[PDB]
Amino acid sequence: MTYIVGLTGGIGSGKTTIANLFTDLGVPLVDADVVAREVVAKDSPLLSKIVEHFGAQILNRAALRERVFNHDEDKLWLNNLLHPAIRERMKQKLAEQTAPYTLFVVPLLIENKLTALCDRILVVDVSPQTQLARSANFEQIQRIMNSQVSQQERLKWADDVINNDAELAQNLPHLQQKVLELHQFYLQQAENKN
Ligand SMILES: Nc1ncnc2c1ncn2[C@@H]1O[C@H](COP(=O)(O)OP(=O)(O)OP(=O)(O)O)[C@@H](O)[C@H]1O
Ligand SMILES: [Hg+2]
Repeated sequence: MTYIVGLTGGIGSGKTTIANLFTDLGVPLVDADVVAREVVAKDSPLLSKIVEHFGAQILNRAALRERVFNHDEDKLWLNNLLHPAIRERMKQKLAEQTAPYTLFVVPLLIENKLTALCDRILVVDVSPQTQLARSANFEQIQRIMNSQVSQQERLKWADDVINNDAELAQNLPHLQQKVLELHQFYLQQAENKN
């Protein structure tokens, strides 16, 4: 198996930014939001079950998200259908990779208990004030942050941490360096598996 690095981080923390520096090195990426997308694509068996349950009225993703919001009840139904499907499709894509290591980007890696799927956890860390600043509404982001794990909790889960609080203009070169150092370390971790 590819060595698998789960990348996560709270809303607005810079997961995409960091994932991009790894894909710049030619490292493959399995992205949870992309997979979640594939799973309900136009002609897909999941989609057609969603449509039977909700109506053609919905894929209009905004319409479906809208519907979920009603109460935990339809959300439960959808999660019972999609979460296991997304998980399996993730496993598939990861097992298909033949690079020495793969970056597995998952916004809810901890919260949805997908930590068993990766070898090691990379967190992009920033303060809550940074999350709010970068994500800019203030009200809406805060509720998202309330439903995600705390900074401390995310950090206790992390094997590696890259800090993204400083602005890119000044800190990008140090961010790049830290990614090159992790890159070299992950290749070594992949070799050690053999
Ligand atoms: N260190 C940086 N300095 C200034 N802006 C940054 C920095 N890092 C990322 N950003 C910007 O902050 C925003 C959030 O970054 P990014 O998309 O990488 O985070 P994310 O964790 O993937 O976001 P989300 O989960 O909320 O979609 C983007 O607008 C991005 O361009
Ligand atoms: Hg992991």
